[PDB]
Amino acid sequence: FDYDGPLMKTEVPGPRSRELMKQLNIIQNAEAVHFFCNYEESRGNYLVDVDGNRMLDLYSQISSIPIGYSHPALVKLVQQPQNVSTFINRPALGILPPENFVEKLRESLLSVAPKGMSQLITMACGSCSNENAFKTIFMWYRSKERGQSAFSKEELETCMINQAPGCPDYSILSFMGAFHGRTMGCLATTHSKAIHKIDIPSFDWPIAPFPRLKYPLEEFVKENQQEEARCLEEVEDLIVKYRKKKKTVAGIIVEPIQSEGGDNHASDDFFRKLRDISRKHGCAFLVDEVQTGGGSTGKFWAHEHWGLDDPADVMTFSKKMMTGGFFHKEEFRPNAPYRIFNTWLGDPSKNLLLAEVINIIKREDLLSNAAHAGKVLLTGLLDLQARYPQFISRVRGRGTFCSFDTPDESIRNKLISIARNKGVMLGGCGDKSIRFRPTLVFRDHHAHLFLNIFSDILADF
Amino acid sequence: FDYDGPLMKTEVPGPRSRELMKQLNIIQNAEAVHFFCNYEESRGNYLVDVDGNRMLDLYSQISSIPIGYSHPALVKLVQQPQNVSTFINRPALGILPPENFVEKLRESLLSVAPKGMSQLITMACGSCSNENAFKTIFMWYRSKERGQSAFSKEELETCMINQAPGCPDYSILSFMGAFHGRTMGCLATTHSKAIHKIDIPSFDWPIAPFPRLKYPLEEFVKENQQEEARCLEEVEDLIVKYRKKKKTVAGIIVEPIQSEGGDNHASDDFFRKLRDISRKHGCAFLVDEVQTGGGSTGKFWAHEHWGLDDPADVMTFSKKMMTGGFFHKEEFRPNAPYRIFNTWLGDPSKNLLLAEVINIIKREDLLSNAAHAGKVLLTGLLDLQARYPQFISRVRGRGTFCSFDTPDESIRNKLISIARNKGVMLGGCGDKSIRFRPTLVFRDHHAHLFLNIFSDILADF
Ligand SMILES: *CC[C@H](CCC(=O)O)NCc1c(COP(=O)(O)O)cnc(C)c1O
Ligand SMILES: *CC[C@H](CCC(=O)O)NCc1c(COP(=O)(O)O)cnc(C)c1O
Ligand code: FES
Repeated sequence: FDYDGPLMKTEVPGPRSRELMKQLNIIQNAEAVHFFCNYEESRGNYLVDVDGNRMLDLYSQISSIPIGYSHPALVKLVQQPQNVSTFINRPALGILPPENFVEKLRESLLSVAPKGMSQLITMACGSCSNENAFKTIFMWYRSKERGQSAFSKEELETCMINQAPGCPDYSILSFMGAFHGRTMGCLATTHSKAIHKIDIPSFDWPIAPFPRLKYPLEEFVKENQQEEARCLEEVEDLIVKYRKKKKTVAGIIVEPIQSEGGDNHASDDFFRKLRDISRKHGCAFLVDEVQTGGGSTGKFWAHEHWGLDDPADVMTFSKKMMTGGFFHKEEFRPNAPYRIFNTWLGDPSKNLLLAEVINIIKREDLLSNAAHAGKVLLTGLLDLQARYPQFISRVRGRGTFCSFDTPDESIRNKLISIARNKGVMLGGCGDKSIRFRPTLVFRDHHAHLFLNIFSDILADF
Repeated sequence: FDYDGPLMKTEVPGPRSRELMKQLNIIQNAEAVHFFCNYEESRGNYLVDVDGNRMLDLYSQISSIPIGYSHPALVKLVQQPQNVSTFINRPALGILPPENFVEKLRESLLSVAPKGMSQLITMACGSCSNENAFKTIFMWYRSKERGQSAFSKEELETCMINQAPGCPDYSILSFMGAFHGRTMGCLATTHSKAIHKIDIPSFDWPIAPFPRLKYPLEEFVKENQQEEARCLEEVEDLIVKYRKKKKTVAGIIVEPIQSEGGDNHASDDFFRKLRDISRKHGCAFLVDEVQTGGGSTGKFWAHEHWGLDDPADVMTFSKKMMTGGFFHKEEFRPNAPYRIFNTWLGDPSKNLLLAEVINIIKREDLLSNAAHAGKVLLTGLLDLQARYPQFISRVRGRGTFCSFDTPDESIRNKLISIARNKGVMLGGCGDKSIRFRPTLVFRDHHAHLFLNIFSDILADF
């Protein structure tokens, strides 16, 4: 189920959107709002707004809508009378799970478990996924140190009043350009944009450089090899340095592709070596697939491209997955209950939808489709780069997870704004990059639709 | 719609529950699981399990089910064809809200706004509500320090690498016995149980004593006055002490009644004075109504009992309210977008349900019913206390938000376990307290039902 193409009636945001934006602005800061949407009339790759505009959506609610708007298979789930309870009786999952909790996990998340990770805990978003992944890692690392010994009296007393040794001074190593959420734990590992970080208390945790590749890749083989090697060495130096400061690095967190910080890529070789460094120093390797997970790179999890039997110790997810959570190795299993815990731990209604999402992905061969449609997209971007080097540079991607840079922030926003008025929703990341996050029902013909619109925009820009 | 009473077939957990518990334990630590539930057959005050047991539920998924299981008005919402899109098309609310977003907020959360708070931001749970309330407070504090001037270059650079002055060393003051969530920010303000806190890095923030009242209240007027006065003085000393340490207290967080820490109450006078101390020192007063909010104390928000025109600067909520979020004063409104932000910011499907919940609460006069049924409950508990002083002490409550202590942790768990096998789900809090969190369709005839069952339990104990 999909429309034949975009259809614009007004500038965006249009009159009805601007009116709803003014109403909402009374109650909260609404400057981020792009426009107001008619989700009821939205279908497949097309988002319809309240002014009747119908746009090809290559941003997908910031990479969170897996198989398009109003998918008929999802419609049918909500229509089934047996599913009513799931939507209106939300359980405290940690204590009172529903009968079908394990089976529905088998139909959904367990059927796509990463290699070597038998454990799974669910969470409602990417932030509590990473926060609880951090805690799982701290618990594991302390467990290694104390061995078979019990918690000590001193630890039980001091931990209640936020003091060592009960509350250790351990760290998670993160990368410049990273984004892992905005709760105060996650935020410490985030290094995306100053407006995200400023005025908020943080943690003194080590921050390593993420490789900046030069393009085109075939003209910078040696330079990119040396850049990645410099970054890996600086990661290792930081682990050593923080051990000496007695702020031991318990874990390393990284995105397979840095999203909010500007679609920064690195070679599979780089991630394989980073994983080895993690193991070498006893650091848990935490891979954040909140935005890369769900198939858009051509594999269900982006880390699968690395080709490792032991890719990671913990892996977080959300967005496309409908629910959050994290897979992990058996050895990271909490020793006691009520340590990794909260009221809802996700939502069974989201698991119900996800099981069907995953079924659609497999039956409609959507992983391979993302590789194919992404290849068409990227080929077209490379052509546009060759024809408009004054506006387009550093064209890059994997699957439909693509992007390019513009000369400055102002042109970037202008091109997004023109594209939108011409029927194509694009996203921005970093200071001057445009990014693509198409849903999994985006095909080679949607890529051409976009490419023809953007070609005309560029010609008289 | 409700059953006539409990009906037990087996001990709890029964065979089918124990089997499902074994399956779940492969994938995660499942020791917290009480039993598995048949939500499809649950109605009103009665939770039905997978072994056919039907129990009067006075715990309500840890105080998160507002108007009982399978409420007919909520069933009808899910059955409406126009509501399908809301459940299957989840928006990135911060950028692309649905057409009805503001109106549905008017039907729900804005209709129950606390006094003096015109602003509202939504969140998906209690933990991100408090985390973002903390950040809202830190931003407000720095903003009042810097005035109507720009971010400095030094601040913009240092904040990206987790350093002052971009990342200030400010604090939130919290109370012993408190519980505000388990993400690393929230967890710093939590002082409930050592298993919650141990092995997790924390923040050096001030921790004040919460008053431990003596019962019965009319025999300890002077002693409880002096206990509360001592606590208020210690709060103020801590604010002064942390100002000198250059870890300025930007805000104070408190529950109107401490839940997870053991149902600790204080007088309305105490909270009024705490609010005054907050204002006096320029600290934002953050009231956490995640568990007290939604009517069970006899007012929609528990802080309403205080009778203040200016009760707080910020107020968080979740659980009963379906979605999370927080209300706040206009002056706490963020100056720029993308500071308080995340992908989903709650869920429109939860707002849809909440609008109906609130309509039911008002039309069925459920606030007044909680006061009355709670009075019947508490009167019965006082009678049982008089008859069984060897097992029951410190009977206390407001509305149906009631509790009592037992002599030790072991008897507490034993009485919960006996009660459950006799058809009544009770909750525990603190080390040795039993607590009540009945849904809002708990009537007095349910109170008598409980009191008659438990009275027989105590005679046989
Ligand atoms: C996909 C967009 C979102 C960024 C929005 C923003 O806050 O600026 N990405 C989130 C993200 C998280 C946190 O997930 P959530 O709390 O927003 O649900 C964690 N890890 C990654 C890699 C991303 O992108
Ligand atoms: C209602 C019980 C729940 C405790 C669950 C747990 O984590 O042990 N209360 C949580 C709570 C929060 C955090 O809510 P959430 O993250 O579980 O949604 C915040 N503030 C209060 C007062 C409570 O009790
Ligand atoms: S922190 Fe993840 S839903 Fe609130």
